[PDB]
Amino acid sequence: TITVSTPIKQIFPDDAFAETIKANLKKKSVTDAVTQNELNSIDQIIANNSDIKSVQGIQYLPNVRYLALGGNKLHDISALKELTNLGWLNLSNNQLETLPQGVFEKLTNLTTLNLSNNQLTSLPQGVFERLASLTTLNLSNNNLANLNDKVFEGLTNLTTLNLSNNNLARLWKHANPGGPIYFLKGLTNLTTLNLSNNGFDEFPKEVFKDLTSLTTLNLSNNQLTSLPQGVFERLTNLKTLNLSNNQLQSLPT
Repeated sequence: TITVSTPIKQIFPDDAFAETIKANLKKKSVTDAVTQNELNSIDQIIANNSDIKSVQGIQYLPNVRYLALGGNKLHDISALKELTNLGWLNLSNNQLETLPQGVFEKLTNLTTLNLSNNQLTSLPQGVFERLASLTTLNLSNNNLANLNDKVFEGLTNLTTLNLSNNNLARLWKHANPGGPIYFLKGLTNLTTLNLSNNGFDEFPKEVFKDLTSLTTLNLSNNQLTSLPQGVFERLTNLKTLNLSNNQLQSLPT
């Protein structure tokens, strides 16, 4: 919140981002003063591939609902902590190495979250615990190699989950310290799941035990040598199953 007319360049230190705000407010200069009212009028920002290094100042746009910041150079996103009306957030192709604890604790109206093509390697504890209106989550093309058991707990309305091109193979090996990690518990409404390109070479039967609404499963480009029995019996709504580029041989006898 601002209480007097203030220059845009002042609130929004980053040049690229300042110009963005300028354009959306239809101001001639980035030094033009603006009122909290004018900032309240902004309900979306679409700024892909805009070279934005920081979204500092975005704290003052309380009514943003649709935010597209893909293809920028964002390393920090803590300034979104309080945009509680956010419904769509695309942070793909940035340079996020990590997320703040509780950065999404408040974004309870969020329905789409795209974190793809970053360099995330792990996720904080309770990173998506509040997001109960979330339906789409894209974490593909990161370096995810570790997930906590309760990571996707409370995404009860999640319908699409994309985890391609990561490094989760280890999470599904009996020889894994603490056994396999059942990170898909309770995704009763999930319908599309993409686990391609993770070096999977085995997977227990219990992993997909809750995915009853599942219709599309991509396991292509992994290192699977065989599949277990009982999986298809559970996934009664499964229509598309991609197993290409694996090593499925007929069991040796």
